[PDB]
Amino acid sequence: EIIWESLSVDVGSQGNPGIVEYKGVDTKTGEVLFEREPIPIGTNNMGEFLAIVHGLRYLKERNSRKPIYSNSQTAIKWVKDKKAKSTLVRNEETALIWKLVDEAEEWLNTHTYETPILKWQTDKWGEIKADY
RNA sequence: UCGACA
DNA sequence: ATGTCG
Ligand SMILES: [Mg+2]
Ligand SMILES: [Mg+2]
Repeated sequence: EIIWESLSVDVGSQGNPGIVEYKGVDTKTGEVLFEREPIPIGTNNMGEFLAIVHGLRYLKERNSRKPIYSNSQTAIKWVKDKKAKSTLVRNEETALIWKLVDEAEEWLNTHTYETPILKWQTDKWGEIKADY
């Protein structure tokens, strides 16, 4: 019951909070479709959110109806709400991620999409295909 | 008091 | 260890 015709996203970090990156891959083949340049300070959940929204934009611009898989219960909710409820402090070190998060929410408030955003069931299926 | 997803 | 939700 894995929908193989899908995009899978995941975050990678060093520290949490710490250096965050994310990527999107074809669930079937593992082909890397997008990979964000490391952001110097962010949280896991912020990254997971940015990964989903990147995915939405990526599929929309390509006229693709594929669903997105994420393993992140938090990020799935934040995208549904159009609001990333992060605790991360705001300062000059966290300005970049917070700018990206604000711009992701703005995108969600200005665009439509029909893309199903699905939970990857790790306990049944193993690590998501985009894992680091 | 946890439980869960990372 | 921390970041987050039910
Ligand atoms: Mg993940
Ligand atoms: Mg992972």
